[PDB]
Amino acid sequence: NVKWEDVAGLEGAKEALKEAVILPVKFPHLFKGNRKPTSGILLYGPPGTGKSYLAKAVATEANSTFFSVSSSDLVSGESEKLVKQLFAMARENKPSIIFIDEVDALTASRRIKTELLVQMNGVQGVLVLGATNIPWQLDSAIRRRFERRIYIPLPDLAARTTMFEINVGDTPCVLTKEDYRTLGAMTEGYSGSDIAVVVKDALMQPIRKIQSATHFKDVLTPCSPGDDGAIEMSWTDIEADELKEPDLTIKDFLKAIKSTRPTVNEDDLLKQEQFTRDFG
Amino acid sequence: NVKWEDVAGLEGAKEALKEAVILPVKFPHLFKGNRKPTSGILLYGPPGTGKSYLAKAVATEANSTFFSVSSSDLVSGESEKLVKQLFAMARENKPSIIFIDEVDALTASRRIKTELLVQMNGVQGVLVLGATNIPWQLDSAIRRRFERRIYIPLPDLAARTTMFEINVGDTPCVLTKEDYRTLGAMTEGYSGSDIAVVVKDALMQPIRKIQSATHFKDVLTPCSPGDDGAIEMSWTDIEADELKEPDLTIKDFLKAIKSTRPTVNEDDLLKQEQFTRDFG
Repeated sequence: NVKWEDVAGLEGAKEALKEAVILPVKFPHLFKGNRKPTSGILLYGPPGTGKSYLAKAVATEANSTFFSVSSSDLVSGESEKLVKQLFAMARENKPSIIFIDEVDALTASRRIKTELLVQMNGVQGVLVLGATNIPWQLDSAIRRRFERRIYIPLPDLAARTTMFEINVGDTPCVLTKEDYRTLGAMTEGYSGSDIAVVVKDALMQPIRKIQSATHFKDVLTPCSPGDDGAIEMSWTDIEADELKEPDLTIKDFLKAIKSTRPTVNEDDLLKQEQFTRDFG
Repeated sequence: NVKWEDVAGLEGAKEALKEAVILPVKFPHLFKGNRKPTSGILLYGPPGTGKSYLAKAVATEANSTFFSVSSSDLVSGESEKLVKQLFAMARENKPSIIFIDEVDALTASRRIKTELLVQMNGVQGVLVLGATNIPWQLDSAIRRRFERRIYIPLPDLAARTTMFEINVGDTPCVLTKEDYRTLGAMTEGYSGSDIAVVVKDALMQPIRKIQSATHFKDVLTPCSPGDDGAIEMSWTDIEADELKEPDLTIKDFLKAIKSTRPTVNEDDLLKQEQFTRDFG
């Protein structure tokens, strides 16, 4: 989905991972003696910043193998062994990152928490990135297991532009280069993923219009009851190859943006600012 | 444990894997169109030939990630998910081999068998090597899932020599270069691993002698009741630093070989010769 080449956005973070994650793996011989590399990296920050993609992104650049697992899908009879296998394989596989998403949800589970903490116990070769959107509620112990904390904030007033370019890839449209910028500008305060939902919505407009319509203009494409060829009929009547879906446009996206007020609570985001000052 | 560099032994097999496993991964662009690479490789042959090491060996050379799992340890509440995760990770990780040891033991298990067959279902990127010491008892279906069969026979009248060199590495001794050859020669018909057991035994001799002894000669090291300094006493009396363990020697190994008659049944091995003629 995302390539290191375009992950830049995050200010003082793309960098950190380069140094924190890549630099060691990119020739670790510089880490002999009292120069111990980094054991664990916690990624924490406002929800919907792709932390997951970011992790896979850095890992790929780092040319290490990638093993993710969500705490959610792990806490929710014998999953204690999954964690064993997981580290196991990461262990038995060159340089490897283990991405543990939603570490905060570690605290039918204390077994897992323990298991992990054990598997993390001791551990070069295998990095462990942990993700958390609620870093305070991470267990005192667990938090201790992650040395280098790295903050990953909401998308850059320009990073969004690309993302609009993303969740439309295949999907045909008519957006110009600028238009994405605009759409990026119009989403000040929006979550990198808040985006993707609006774009889902945006995409559905063309067909969504074909449905609720009364008249269709000729060239057939929907239209108003007053127009040059406005024939009162339905899409049901339109030929299998006589239907020209209306084009996608900023309009559509802007309508979406309009009706998709972003999730990130300014007061919430401030609270994460406290963790940075406590464990940054 | 084993490096591709020395795996040669197997006649017309080191080769096959190079071509069967490595050649595709070593630039797969040569496999466009009706040129489909190999889906699954069954390794079958007389027990104790390191098939497991061989698999890891080829995979390493192939520069793919390696994921093993034993059917034994998988058939013996919710392990159905392990297989999912396993392929899952192999899937999400570049070129990768999945090694399924003891496929024969696939036929509380039919769930697994199915699961696997499903996961194998369809599948470039991910090879699957399967190992079996009893290839006939592999399920008709399962066997169908492995296209290229590769036979891996008992060790070469000279391959053994190295292995004797192996299971002694750290362990100090006095074996010359020749002596290993000898030990290799003296194990005609021995299993690559039948070796390792004898060597366990061989290794224990030095201390094993220190124990059962009556007199110790000076320099202290054990000896006969008639000798130049044969003092009637025990190892219990010997000083913490006044004990010279007797040296390891061919003698010891040859005693072992003597008392460690190999497991591979000539008649059994013939039976595997039938599978080669039926599905080779």
